Amino acid sequence: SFSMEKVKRILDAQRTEGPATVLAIGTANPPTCFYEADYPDFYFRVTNCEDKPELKEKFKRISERSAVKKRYLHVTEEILKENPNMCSYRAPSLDARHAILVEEVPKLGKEAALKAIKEWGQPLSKITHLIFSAMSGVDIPGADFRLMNLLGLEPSVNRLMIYTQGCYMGGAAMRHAKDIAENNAGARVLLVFCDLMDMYFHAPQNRVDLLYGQAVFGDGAAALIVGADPDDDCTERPLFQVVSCAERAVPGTQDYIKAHLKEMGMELHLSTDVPRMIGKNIEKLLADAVSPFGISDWNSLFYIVHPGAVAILDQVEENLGLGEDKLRASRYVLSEYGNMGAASVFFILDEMRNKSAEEGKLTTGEGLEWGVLFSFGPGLTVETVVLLSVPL
Amino acid sequence: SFSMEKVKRILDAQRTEGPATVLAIGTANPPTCFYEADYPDFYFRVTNCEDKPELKEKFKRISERSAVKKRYLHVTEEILKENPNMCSYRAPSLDARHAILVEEVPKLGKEAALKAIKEWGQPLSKITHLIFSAMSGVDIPGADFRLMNLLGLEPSVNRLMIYTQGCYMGGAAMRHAKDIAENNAGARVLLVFCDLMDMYFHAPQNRVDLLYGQAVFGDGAAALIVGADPDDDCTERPLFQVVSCAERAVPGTQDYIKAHLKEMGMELHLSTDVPRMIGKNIEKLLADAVSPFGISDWNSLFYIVHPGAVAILDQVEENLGLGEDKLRASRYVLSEYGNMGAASVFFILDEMRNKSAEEGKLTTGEGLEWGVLFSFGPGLTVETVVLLSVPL
Repeated sequence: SFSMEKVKRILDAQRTEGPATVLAIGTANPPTCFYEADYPDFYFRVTNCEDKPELKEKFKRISERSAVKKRYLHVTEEILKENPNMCSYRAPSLDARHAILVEEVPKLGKEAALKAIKEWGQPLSKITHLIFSAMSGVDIPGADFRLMNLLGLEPSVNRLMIYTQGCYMGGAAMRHAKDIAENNAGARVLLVFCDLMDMYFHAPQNRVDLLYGQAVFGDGAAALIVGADPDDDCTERPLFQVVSCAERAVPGTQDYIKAHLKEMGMELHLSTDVPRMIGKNIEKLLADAVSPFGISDWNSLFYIVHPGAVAILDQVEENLGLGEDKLRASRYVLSEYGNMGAASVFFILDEMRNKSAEEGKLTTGEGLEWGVLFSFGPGLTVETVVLLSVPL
Repeated sequence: SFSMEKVKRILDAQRTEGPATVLAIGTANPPTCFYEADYPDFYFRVTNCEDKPELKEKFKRISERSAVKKRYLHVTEEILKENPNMCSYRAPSLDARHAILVEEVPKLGKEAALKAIKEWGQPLSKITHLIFSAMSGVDIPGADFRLMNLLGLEPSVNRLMIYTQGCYMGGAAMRHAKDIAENNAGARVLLVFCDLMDMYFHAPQNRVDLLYGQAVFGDGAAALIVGADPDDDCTERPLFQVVSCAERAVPGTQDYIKAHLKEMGMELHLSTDVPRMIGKNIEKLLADAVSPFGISDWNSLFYIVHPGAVAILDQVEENLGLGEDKLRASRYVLSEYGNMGAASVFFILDEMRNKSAEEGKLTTGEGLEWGVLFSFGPGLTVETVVLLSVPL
């Protein structure tokens, strides 16, 4: 109990007062922009499948119904010519794909992170934690380690590296950031998502889910700084406050989304019933999250909804009975960027703060006080994050 | 500020008082035991390399100097005959290896977890968090998801899944568990490590690091329940208390440990200078960790030292000037199990509590009050965890 007195001193010192907050957001994308109208022509030519015109028409109809206008993609024609096995279905190409990703993932992560750090305005040495979430590029040491050296973070930065899990990771990694920030006084967390879909590129198949992915998956990186108790003696300023995080595996849906890391790259299996399943469950998930704060009117909230597909946003809008403009920011990111995996919701969060400032709203949350962020991934995992806006 | 009052109620409710504690530990291993004396004969026969007798003698000398007596290995002769490409160097075999691991990783994890849950003595429904750390078996959904269904945890369990990072993950995942447990009143974390080395099995090469791995890497799973503020109204009882966690990337050593996930499996590069590098840095790392508690005599601590190799334990013993019996528990696990990756330190922790009870020591830490746990991995990453024992 002499020792437990010493421990209690340490615990006392580390206490925080307020909730974890997002202090900054920065994003980045691969250079090459692919417009949806032209992608079918590009895709079927570069895979030498122009002799399958019926399949191409089936792909165009999916692309045209996608509500994606354009995407930034790491995979280019030059990369496909340098690595032809990426275009031959099931041919061994994992080594080529990883070679391409192992340097590019941390690199695009740095671009996003630098923008975040710039907004934040504090020295690199104040970053105590780094969380790196990446769909692809599995390597040892990981992208977190590479990013730490690219940025010049302290060698003592506490790191967490999470590979190859899926689109629920936005909400899930935010939960981990929240716990770090709130349990450690002074902690400032750099949270980075970098999702390059190169491993999911394959020659076109007669599979609705593969074609959808080929039409909708986009690339992007987002970085956030998360911390509790913003310091007034510096230019630190909260954008949103993280009130609560919840996660749920929807029973009976294990097989809805599966992806296997194989010699041919990533082998995907994705049910077309995912948007309906989400629509069936969304209201109960929302109610459990915001009922503790007395909220029962769904239209009084601002929304960040992971844009997995346009059907998903429609199902959320419909089953919550939202007004027609409620999901604007979510649809905007789907339109301008496509589905960029876990990074997507933070592109939306970024977009929302900017649109709000631009329109003269009184809060970063479209003028509203309370809001909710939703992430959806395998299998099926749903993240529900309650947010507070900040006044403007 | 109406809303911030509601938030402060939530924050007030979630506060904990004491440090995160390990409430239980359970371990498990693959069925087949391989004795070190016989492994060279097994290894070179089953890979059809008996026509390389000089290389075999070089391997035997490494095995004989390893201080490993036996290991439990998932890779068996039957598996190698069913998947011959595992025996042909650089031949494509990733798909075969993953098939073998995707079910086995969560399965061995369950065996360890069940033992942990049994010791703990509380219902499955009290587990609020699951952290799963696995060297191999990358799959979507992951082993955390599989384990949740195998065990029957609540669908709302908060999950974290960390693949393919290396032996620092023991200390690192403990840090994440500590933050969860201390920031969330009532949280009870199930922390599972399952490390199957199947991806590192290859035909013998004239490479000192590959041969070492082939001689020393073993398989195992360890599960812990971690929580703050043990409840007296139930049979919950702390074994150790987690005082502090620290992490450091040793400058100038990025290339010391590299491993690439490839079509042939895991491609390893490991410097023989790792044990010397650890020995050079260990004292400064220890001093920074326990100086805040006024500790300067290294022999007054109990030790859990990740047994990467016998040279590592020797370098730690020597550069801290430890008495000859200080690292007994660490050497014991290296001897009886080999290097089981991230799970290893918790086998040692388990072993230490048992030996202490058996010998009638007054604490779970060999009768001593303060202790330190060390993890070492890529590149180079060192974890330093300060522990408190519990009286017996």
